[PDB]
Amino acid sequence: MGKNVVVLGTQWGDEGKGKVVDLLTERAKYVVRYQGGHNAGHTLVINGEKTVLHLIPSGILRENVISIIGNGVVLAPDALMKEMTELEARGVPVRERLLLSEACPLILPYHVALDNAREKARGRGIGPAYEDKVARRGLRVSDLFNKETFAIKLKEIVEYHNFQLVHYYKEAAVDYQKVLDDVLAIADILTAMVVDVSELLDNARKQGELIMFEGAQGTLLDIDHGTYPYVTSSNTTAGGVATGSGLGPRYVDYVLGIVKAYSTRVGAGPFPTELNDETGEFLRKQGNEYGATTGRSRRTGWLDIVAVRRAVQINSLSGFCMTKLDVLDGLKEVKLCVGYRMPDGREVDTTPLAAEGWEGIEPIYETMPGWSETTFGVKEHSKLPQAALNYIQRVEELTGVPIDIISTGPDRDETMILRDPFDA
Amino acid sequence: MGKNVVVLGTQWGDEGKGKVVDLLTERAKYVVRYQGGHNAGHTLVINGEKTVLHLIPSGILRENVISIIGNGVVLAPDALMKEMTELEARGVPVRERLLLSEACPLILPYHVALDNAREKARGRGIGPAYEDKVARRGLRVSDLFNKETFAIKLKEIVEYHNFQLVHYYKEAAVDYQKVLDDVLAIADILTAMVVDVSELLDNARKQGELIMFEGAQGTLLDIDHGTYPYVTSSNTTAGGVATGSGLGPRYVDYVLGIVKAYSTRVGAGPFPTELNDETGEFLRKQGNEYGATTGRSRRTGWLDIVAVRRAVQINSLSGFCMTKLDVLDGLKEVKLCVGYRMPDGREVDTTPLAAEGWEGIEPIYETMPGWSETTFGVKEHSKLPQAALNYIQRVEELTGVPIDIISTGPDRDETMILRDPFDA
Repeated sequence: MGKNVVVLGTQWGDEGKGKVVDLLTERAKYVVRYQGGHNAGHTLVINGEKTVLHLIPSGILRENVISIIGNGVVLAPDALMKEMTELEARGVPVRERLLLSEACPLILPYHVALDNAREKARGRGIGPAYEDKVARRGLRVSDLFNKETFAIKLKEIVEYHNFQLVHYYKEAAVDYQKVLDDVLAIADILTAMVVDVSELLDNARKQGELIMFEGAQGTLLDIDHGTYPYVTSSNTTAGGVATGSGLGPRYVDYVLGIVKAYSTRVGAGPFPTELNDETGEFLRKQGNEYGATTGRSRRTGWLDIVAVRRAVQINSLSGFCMTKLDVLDGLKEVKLCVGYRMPDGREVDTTPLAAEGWEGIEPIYETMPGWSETTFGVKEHSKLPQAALNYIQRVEELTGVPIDIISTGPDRDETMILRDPFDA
Repeated sequence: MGKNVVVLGTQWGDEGKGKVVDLLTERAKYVVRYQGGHNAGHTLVINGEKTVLHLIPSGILRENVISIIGNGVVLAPDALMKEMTELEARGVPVRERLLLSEACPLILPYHVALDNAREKARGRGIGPAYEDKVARRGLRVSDLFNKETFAIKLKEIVEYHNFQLVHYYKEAAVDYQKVLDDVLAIADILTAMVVDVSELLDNARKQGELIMFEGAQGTLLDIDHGTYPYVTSSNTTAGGVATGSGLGPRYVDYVLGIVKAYSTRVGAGPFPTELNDETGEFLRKQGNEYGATTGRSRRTGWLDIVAVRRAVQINSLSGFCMTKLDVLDGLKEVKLCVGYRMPDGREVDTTPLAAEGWEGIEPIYETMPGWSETTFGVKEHSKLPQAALNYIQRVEELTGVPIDIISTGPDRDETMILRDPFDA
């Protein structure tokens, strides 16, 4: 009997998780998303054909695998329908393969309105949906099973948020009836996918099946443990799997940290190893880190072992998959940040508390030879350049965590699984 | 090397957890609260002397034990200071023994204002504090380390909530300066208690020390998995331990479910085994279930094995501690609810989805002999009445989970630890 595997990003997002979940599902019976919303941006490339997923889990392209959107995921019905319809217009029989938790909150248009108004005052609507959830004033998939009381609950919530939208934000009121109409048009599609996820997952273990759990975003964006206030609206660590799916918490068997070979952040927040130079532009170009829209070009920098150590700790990582190793190809030297020099001159090897702050940190690096022979194109471990093998080894040494999977390109086949994480 | 132990309520609260955490700490090095606020109501009786704790963890009366308020706990500074000062006026050197996470949100008076206004429209301020947390608009202990920027952040948040309080709720504006003044008077006391909790807990495992985690409230009040919408503002299951403390999620070693020998709920929500008869009043009297204020007299009912099975599943319980067994003393017969008869006549042994609803359930009982010889006064397992031993056995059989600890009164010594949960 093997181990459930939780796959999550160890850094500040964009670690290249989608590819890894898809490659590893081939084995699994269930793939379960357990937190966040429709902003995963998880990219699969199979025989050169690209798929992008934001909401639907990254096992959806695999036969005989059941994908589940667990309760920890906030669900925009319009977004789910769009992804469903587009996968379906391709070969992918989504409705055969996809189940939903009744406990998923609904993201509706007033959440998008609130989110935008808030941002102006300085995957849309995710935060406001989580907020309504905490207040127990929101809606869930479970509310769709009685359309009459759904309408009554919806009217109350729309009225509530319209007060703020109109009087505080000076924005247009959201039209209750339009919101209702659009939900009613698709309600039966969503309710047909509902199952008792807790019971399914319990039974799965007893049946000898293993579960893959898919996280989005990145460990150091975790609402509690990340770089506060530059964090997201939910927990992103492996500790969310139980509460976000109904899995019993003793059954978090193996935690696979996806660690990109270099660092990125999108938007503001502390970033000790940030490179605002030609090396940084090289990483951005070679790693295709420009994003999709204004202001979402990723900041780039060297791999930060101090920060990664924090992710090892809060996730209890079992092993790593290192991604995008090929991006470093050709660099004369590569660097690992192994310590932080604080403004007072102290040298530390642990991330600072928000109490102290990240301001003014100087990274302390180990510099190592790069490789001119490529890792791109490599599918046999013994054919990796020795300097790349050494880089990998050094990260293992510094973290105490093995690199069990190495990725050298975007395709499912540009990968070496040294130890399959499902093993007993 | 033994097992970290998570102690939590398996039902709808008031399971009698405080006593169990205190009895079991005697062994532990750390005791960690990981969710909720200052409404735990955890009651300790040691050599006949009562202590009530709402916020401070239930290990605080034990020497050589370090108590920690982890990040998942929302913290009202006034409440912490009051509990501290009162324990300290007794023998208890709180400040020697108590650490705080910098990531604890602060509950401030505007949260109390919002909470009350909301309730009118139909442990104060807990929900609104969790809501501000999700929005990343709130304050944390970490914000107290710069008093100048604390003031700026506080002004913004007070202004924001005052708009709603004044214009929507028609209540008085909260006085920013008074809120500030009261926080500044005690800030240094709180910041002095801050430690890197994640690092401490990681090191503790490696050091060979074990950790006790204390939950509040009850499993079926869990925001996701409980009886929605009759649930609390946070997760209450064992799956919150990792995110609420920084413990690595693979290190949830043993989960001890506190299960009261009969059922209670406070306030509204589904309750299949509810007894609105003389048996119910007997349980209320003998179990001291009247609460402390208007509207908090507990509804009482028989032990509900269908519901407890749900708690076994979502918590992955390792074992039970059965509490308040003595309350049943003298009943001619006792009952266990082993199934639910739905309004359509189907008989099921799993809790219904919110999608289906709990309306109209008829409990299906096993009826068993009670005991006239008391369990009260019993401290040797072989001296329990056989009918009580049989009741215990039957709950084990129905749930598949052993009853490892039996409690027969409120005192620390009115207990039989059959298997200590810390064992490897």
